[PDB]
Amino acid sequence: IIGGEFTTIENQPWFAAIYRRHRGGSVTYVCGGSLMSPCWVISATHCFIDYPKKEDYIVYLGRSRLNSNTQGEMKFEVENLILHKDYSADTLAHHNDIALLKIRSKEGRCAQPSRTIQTICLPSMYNDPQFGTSCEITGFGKEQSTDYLYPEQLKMTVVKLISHRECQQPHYYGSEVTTKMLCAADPQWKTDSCQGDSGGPLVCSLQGRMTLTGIVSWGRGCALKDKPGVYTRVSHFLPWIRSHT
Ligand SMILES: N=C(N)c1ccc2cc(C(=O)Nc3ccc(CN)cc3)cc(Nc3ncccn3)c2c1
Repeated sequence: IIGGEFTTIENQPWFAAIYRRHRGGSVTYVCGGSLMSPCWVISATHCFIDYPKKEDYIVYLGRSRLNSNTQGEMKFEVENLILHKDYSADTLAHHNDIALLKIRSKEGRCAQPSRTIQTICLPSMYNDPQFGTSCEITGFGKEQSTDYLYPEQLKMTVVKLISHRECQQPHYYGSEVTTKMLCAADPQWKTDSCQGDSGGPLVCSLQGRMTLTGIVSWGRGCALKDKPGVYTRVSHFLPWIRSHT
């Protein structure tokens, strides 16, 4: 996350940290997720499509630093990885970038809600915030496009939703962004999501409720001029979501 502020998991309790074990025993950070229901995390199909075996993934809840056990965290394996069957990727844009992970403990249990571990509510059909709304994103992703390491402590920032009409303009994304996707950014291009933040939450306060409005999906550069973050518009996938859970 370019700019913003470090923060800790008690300020984002639905954020899930998804790692992958490799042959030989090392483990590295993959993408973020959001806790939807006690047994289900939602993220982006692009983070898992090239390594689709459910056994390799580790999920943490209640975790604030990349490389330490925070008090109160819980660790999960994946009972079920569901990718969208119509996912695709173009040169920039990705389609139907949405995945579900049914989580379980070694003992067989789903998440146990607590002060650091909580779900985030889905949106309702046809009702997303108006353009210009301020929303937050959180993740362990890059602090500068040229870094090659992710920060050791969790970060957050705030960005504003951008309309389809503006985001379809020639110097922004043209026809490559569709009505299934939401655009969001900083009017001054100083802060943004970036590589390593994919799959994480875009949380919007709407009618007094916090809502999982988008899923971090893609973007040209990070906090580059007239290049917004682009996010999966969760409200279109409520039919798909309910049927696979
Ligand atoms: N600017 C953004 N809001 C934003 C959001 C998501 C991004 C995802 C990615 C990204 O690469 N995701 C990703 C997509 C598909 C696969 C599997 N082949 C593997 C990985 C890259 C971004 N841009 C970036 N630019 C310079 C340095 C680092 N990253 C992203 C930018």
